[PDB]
Amino acid sequence: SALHVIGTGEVARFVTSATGGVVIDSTALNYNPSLIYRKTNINRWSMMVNAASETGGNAGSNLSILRYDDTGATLGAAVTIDRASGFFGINTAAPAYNIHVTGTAGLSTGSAWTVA
Amino acid sequence: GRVGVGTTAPTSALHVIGTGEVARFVTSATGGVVIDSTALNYNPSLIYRKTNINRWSMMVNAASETGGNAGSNLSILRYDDTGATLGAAVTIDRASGFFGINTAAPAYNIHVTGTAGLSTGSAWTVA
Amino acid sequence: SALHVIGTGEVARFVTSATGGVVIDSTALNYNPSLIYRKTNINRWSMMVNAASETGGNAGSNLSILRYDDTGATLGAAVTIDRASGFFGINTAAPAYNIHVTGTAGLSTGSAWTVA
Repeated sequence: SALHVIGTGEVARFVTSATGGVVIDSTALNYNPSLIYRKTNINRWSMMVNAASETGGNAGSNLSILRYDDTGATLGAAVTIDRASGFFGINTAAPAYNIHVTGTAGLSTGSAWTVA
Repeated sequence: GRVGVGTTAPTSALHVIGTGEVARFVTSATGGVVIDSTALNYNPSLIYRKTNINRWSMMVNAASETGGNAGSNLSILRYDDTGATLGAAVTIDRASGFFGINTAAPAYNIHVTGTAGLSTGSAWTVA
Repeated sequence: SALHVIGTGEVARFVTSATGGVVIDSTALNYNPSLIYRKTNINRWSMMVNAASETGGNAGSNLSILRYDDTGATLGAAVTIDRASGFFGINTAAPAYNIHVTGTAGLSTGSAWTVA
């Protein structure tokens, strides 16, 4: 690639004296900046800002964590956080509550939330 | 100075431009990339931008390290259309591991400020 | 450290002209690619693909957010996302529900999930 670093353990270190470290940017709103984790150069997970249309009011460009199968093919977004609302979706592409889960929910201490 | 890779006009200490796989860091043991800071009050950050405007960041904050693993908590921040912070969508407390959603100071293993939706029912299953 | 960058501000910017960005890769299935956050070069947090073995059917290599103590020693996995199922664990390295929490749960608005 443009930059290819090889090492053992600590491959690269980016040191900030303020707020910074690694910026991942794209040249257009339709291109998704991504941090991609691979093993033996096969996709396993990524965290990226997706291409959901930026329609105003801070909508679009939501944060997604994608999982990939053993061959590197997408299995979908396990987490989607919407930028306009902050709503946190688990197995839910369109979260509609501050936490929104599609499927089952397990809690080791009881069946209810504590009113905080 | 500044080092550009693919740009003759770099704007940070290192500035790399590519198409698709811009940079690949390969480790021959468990490991990878480190984001570090020169002092405890400086915040190592992973920042995502589009067209060089902030959108999201995952960073270690400057909550003070007062002992017993206090301070330096993780936060996932969202940013508005102009690139200004909208706040921490997620805050994870380092000392306790408590996971806050829209909650700056989580006090439960999961702590949500706002609403909660579950497709299958209104109760958690006791695990 | 093969590459060591220090800056005021952003430190390092990686710009993609298509969907893509930064790849953290390993040379073997048992070498875990990691993004490690340090202060003064002491571990504080990481996001990494974990050591669960890839035994087939997308098992193993789950995504973890780890928290470290003030000396840099591992304190725990705050979050683990299962690759084969997408299940989201909080304080649970082997989640068995779409959201699985070990410990307590607090909700500011009430005791129940809304049925979505």
